[PDB]
Amino acid sequence: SARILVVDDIEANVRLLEAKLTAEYYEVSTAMDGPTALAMAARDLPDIILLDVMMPGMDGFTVCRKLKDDPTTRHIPVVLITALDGRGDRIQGLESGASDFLTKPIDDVMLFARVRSLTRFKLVIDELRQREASGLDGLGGRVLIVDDNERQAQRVAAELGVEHRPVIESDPEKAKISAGGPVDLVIVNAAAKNFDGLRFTAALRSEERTRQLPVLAMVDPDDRGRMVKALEIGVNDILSRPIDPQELSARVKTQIQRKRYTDYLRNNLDHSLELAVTDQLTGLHNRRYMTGQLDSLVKRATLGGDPVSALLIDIDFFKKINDTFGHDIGDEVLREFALRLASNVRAIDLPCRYGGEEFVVIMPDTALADALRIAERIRMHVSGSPFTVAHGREMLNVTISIGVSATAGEGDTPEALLKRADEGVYQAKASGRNAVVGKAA
Amino acid sequence: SARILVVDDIEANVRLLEAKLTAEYYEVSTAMDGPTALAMAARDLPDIILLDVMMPGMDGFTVCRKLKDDPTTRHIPVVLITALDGRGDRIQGLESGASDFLTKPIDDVMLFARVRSLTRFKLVIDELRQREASGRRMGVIAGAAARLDGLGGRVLIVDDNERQAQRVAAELGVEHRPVIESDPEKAKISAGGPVDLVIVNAAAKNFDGLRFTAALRSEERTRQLPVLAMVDPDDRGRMVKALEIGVNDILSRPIDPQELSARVKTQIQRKRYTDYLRNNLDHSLELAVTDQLTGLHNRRYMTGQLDSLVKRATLGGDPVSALLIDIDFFKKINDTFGHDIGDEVLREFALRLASNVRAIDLPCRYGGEEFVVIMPDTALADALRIAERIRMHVSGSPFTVAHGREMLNVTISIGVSATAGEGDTPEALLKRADEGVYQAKASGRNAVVGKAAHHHHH
Ligand SMILES: Nc1nc2c(ncn2[C@@H]2O[C@@H]3COP(=O)(O)O[C@H]4[C@@H](O)[C@H](n5cnc6c(=O)[nH]c(N)nc65)O[C@@H]4COP(=O)(O)O[C@H]3[C@H]2O)c(=O)[nH]1
Ligand SMILES: Nc1nc2c(ncn2[C@@H]2O[C@@H]3COP(=O)(O)O[C@H]4[C@@H](O)[C@H](n5cnc6c(=O)[nH]c(N)nc65)O[C@@H]4COP(=O)(O)O[C@H]3[C@H]2O)c(=O)[nH]1
Ligand SMILES: Nc1nc2c(ncn2[C@@H]2O[C@@H]3COP(=O)(O)O[C@H]4[C@@H](O)[C@H](n5cnc6c(=O)[nH]c(N)nc65)O[C@@H]4COP(=O)(O)O[C@H]3[C@H]2O)c(=O)[nH]1
Ligand SMILES: Nc1nc2c(ncn2[C@@H]2O[C@@H]3COP(=O)(O)O[C@H]4[C@@H](O)[C@H](n5cnc6c(=O)[nH]c(N)nc65)O[C@@H]4COP(=O)(O)O[C@H]3[C@H]2O)c(=O)[nH]1
Ligand SMILES: Nc1nc2c(ncn2[C@@H]2O[C@@H]3COP(=O)(O)O[C@H]4[C@@H](O)[C@H](n5cnc6c(=O)[nH]c(N)nc65)O[C@@H]4COP(=O)(O)O[C@H]3[C@H]2O)c(=O)[nH]1
Ligand code: BEF
Ligand code: BEF
Ligand SMILES: [Mg+2]
Ligand SMILES: [Mg+2]
Ligand SMILES: [Mg+2]
Repeated sequence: SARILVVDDIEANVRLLEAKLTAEYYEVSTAMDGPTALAMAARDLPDIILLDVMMPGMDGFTVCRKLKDDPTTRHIPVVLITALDGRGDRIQGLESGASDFLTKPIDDVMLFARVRSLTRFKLVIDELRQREASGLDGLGGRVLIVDDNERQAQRVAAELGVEHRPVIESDPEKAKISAGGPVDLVIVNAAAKNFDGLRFTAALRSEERTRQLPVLAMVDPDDRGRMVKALEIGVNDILSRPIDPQELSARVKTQIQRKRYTDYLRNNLDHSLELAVTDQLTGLHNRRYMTGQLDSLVKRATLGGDPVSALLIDIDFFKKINDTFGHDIGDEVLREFALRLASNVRAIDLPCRYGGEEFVVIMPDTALADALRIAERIRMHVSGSPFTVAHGREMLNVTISIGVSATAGEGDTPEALLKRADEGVYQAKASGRNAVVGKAA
Repeated sequence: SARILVVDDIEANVRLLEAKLTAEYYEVSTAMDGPTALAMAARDLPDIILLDVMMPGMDGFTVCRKLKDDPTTRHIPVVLITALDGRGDRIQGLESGASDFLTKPIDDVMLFARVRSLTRFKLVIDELRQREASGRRMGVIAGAAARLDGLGGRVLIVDDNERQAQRVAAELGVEHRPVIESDPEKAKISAGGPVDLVIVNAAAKNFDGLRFTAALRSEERTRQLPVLAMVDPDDRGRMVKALEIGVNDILSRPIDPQELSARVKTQIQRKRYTDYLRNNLDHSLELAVTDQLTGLHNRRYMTGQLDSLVKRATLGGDPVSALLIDIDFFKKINDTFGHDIGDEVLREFALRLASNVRAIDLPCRYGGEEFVVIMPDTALADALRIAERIRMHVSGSPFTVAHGREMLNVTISIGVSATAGEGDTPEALLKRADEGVYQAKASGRNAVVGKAAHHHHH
């Protein structure tokens, strides 16, 4: 279910861990030193890396620094597994970019809960990296604090305050609202006294708008069953009470960093979508592009200047087509119709794919009368000679219903102009169909 | 951590189920009949629906049909939970689109394993839906997933027991294209090709069905491939394990053929649904008519439009003007600061151009360092004025570069032209602008030069 790379200088250690992991059905690979481990990671792209710290030559903290400083491996979660228990070493570990730091001998139940947690988050990131494939820092950023322990809430807020923008909130009902705004990370108290920390977190995950929002849980270290539960409901990371400030800073950074990379992918994918100007099926311009143009045209119209007209065209009985002859022939009806349209209207006009079975034509410098004439021309055109696709199907007979509209001086808006044409379409369909109906103020 | 909608006509049943579910931290909502249930689902978009079958009025099978026939709710996995145990009813349930069919009183351990399984798949499909739905709302993506089905479909049967694989392949034969494979080592290879679904024998004798499935999930190339496990029904712990390693659906031995059909249909339709989303988000990113770097229209599109505009002009009708803009010393830039910053100069310039010109105008990337603006219904005087305006904008304030850390001065030279009588052509128009540009660069640079058409004395 995941490819895990195990690194450790004592073979007894590697063999043991390998056994436990392959017993839960992971594909395990191994390495006995730093250089080898870097090479394997670069080459094989494991889902997770489990890493000893003390080793001859290159040690785990360097290996781990190097993993994060290379763009290829940067995304791979690292877990340090080490005989070291000192706090100094723990902090050096997390500061150097590790997702967690586990002291030998490890709790198996915990390790698995944690591996499962990391693979669950890695699903969404990996699919985004694929989508981008077809075509950053952790300081600053706003951190909401949901604790009803005033004093402990204040130290967390004090510590974060130096490099971030912390905000406290004890009322959980309000914390659901604030969570919905521009928040980068939520810190929750799992051991709260006036509400259930985990339940509140579950609520955020369940809700669509906040499901990707990172959550960091403060948990009682002597309560394993509740930590496991937290990882299972969807917590990004766990902090033990009492709260180490340095550890806290390091884990917050890490999460805000990974969060920002995932928004960076989501934002690049939206940006590219925004540049795309055509409709793929039909090769006309898309709705987005038309509305952008319609906005500038209508504005210029209202400030005195060229009136603009709009035609809204809806293909009649377009389902019966798709139902009877299948969607493949439906796509052909739309493709042909698109070409008839484009070629029966001047090049300064702007024909586009508005919706599933709807098309819009924008006619600059055109008042309502000319627009009704243009529409009637187009109508007769589709109803006048059959479609090439209906040739051998004695069942097709493609007609359209058209709604026409024109700007009405200052005060008017694109939304009102398209809504007026929708009233036209509506009226054309109630008359019988295959009809043009205009609609003034 | 998931929103679950529970539907049942006996309140005792709803309360109990609600309790179990809220106790494992799901957000639970409820409904006492069909109509209400349809309404809530349409409105709240639950992650999962748990559904009684026998209810006064509209029953669960109809409710479930309607859920699948509506595009809004189509994607929600439905689990039927029912006092009915008859095989007929089970098959009618799966054929109407349900993900599973559980007979009361339900095994809780199984229910939870199953809910967790569904929420885990729904993460990737949900993210792709979310990107797509954004795309449709923003006005780029169109499409109709209603054209998706689960028939046809290449089914890879990975079984050791030859006799069972043949009975399986026998039954799939009329609606699909099945292919048997007993060597697991080879089945890993075949899995990598054009396969729509893998059927594995969990109770195999010469290899570990589950292990083999884990191997597919582990490997990046096959991780989304649907897998369907044949499992011993009297072994719950191995079913749960199966769902946990990532099996899409479970079939009990001995294999009911109709159940087999129904469930295979569902899994293929699902796989196809996912591919449809991936391919929308990909195909929409392709770039027919615009320039990739700048986002302006490309030369091909411009000339097509410039032909129709100019023709209409020559037959009496609106004059058209053209601006031809050439960035000054654009090599020295590329040479000094590298082509990466050269690309940023063009990208910024493109945005200064597009925003200082009316929407009815048509700005485009003409050549390497050249741009053209087409101005319908515009004579030469107004075009010269527009040109001068644009010039002063680029020269008037410096350009940001090197990650917003360096400032750079950029001038342009512009050539201006306008249609001129019944024998004019686009070719002639652009060549008149070329002369403009050449003259502007000779004068010094950073200048606008217009050129009118001239007939000879005779
Ligand atoms: N009827 C009318 N509408 C007006 C007038 N002034 C502004 N608008 C409208 O408001 C938008 C913004 O004007 P801008 O800020 O000057 O930004 C303008 C301006 O920078 C430039 N531009 C367009 N036409 C002219 C012009 O005739 N003279 C000058 N100097 N600049 C123009 O292009 C930009 C965008 O033009 P648009 O896309 O059309 O979008 C224009 C236009 O729709 C006006 O006097 N009459
Ligand atoms: N943007 C835009 N406006 C349109 C369109 N169709 C008609 N109009 C407007 O409607 C007016 C009258 O069109 P008409 O009644 O067909 O009477 C038209 C038509 O009979 C003829 N005509 C002009 N261009 C063409 C053409 O390309 N093809 C044909 N067959 N006749 C044309 O000249 C007459 C007067 O032309 P105009 O003075 O331009 O005045 C035209 C024009 O302003 C169109 O597709 N796009
Ligand atoms: N997010 C999302 N929403 C969806 C999807 N499919 C349908 N819908 C929504 O449900 C409405 C009806 O879909 P339909 O039953 O397929 O009935 C549709 C369909 O039969 C047809 N249509 C729309 N797009 C296409 C297309 O690309 N090709 C063909 N052949 N037909 C299309 O026109 C009818 C009306 O389409 P719309 O006006 O778009 O109105 C659509 C749309 O808003 C989808 O895949 N994703
Ligand atoms: N009844 C009518 N139909 C109109 C009108 N305007 C546009 N159309 C229709 O839309 C088509 C495209 O016009 P175009 O793209 O500007 O490309 C046009 C245009 O550039 C030119 N053209 C044709 N007739 C005239 C005309 O009367 N005056 C002018 N100035 N140009 C014309 O030839 C091209 C093709 O003309 P068509 O073969 O007629 O094909 C015309 C015509 O079928 C109009 O005012 N009335
Ligand atoms: N297609 C196109 N044509 C352009 C453009 N810029 C100027 N023109 C043409 O040049 C004429 C006078 O432009 P002006 O010297 O800016 O003198 C303009 C200008 O001072 C002002 N104006 C109109 N719209 C705008 C605007 O959007 N922004 C600004 N800043 N001024 C505007 O009103 C005056 C009269 O404007 P018009 O009567 O429209 O007459 C305009 C128009 O036909 C352009 O970007 N695209
Ligand atoms: F050698 Be490891 F750091 F336990
Ligand atoms: F009423 Be349900 F079908 F058990
Ligand atoms: Mg060691
Ligand atoms: Mg539609
Ligand atoms: Mg009942």
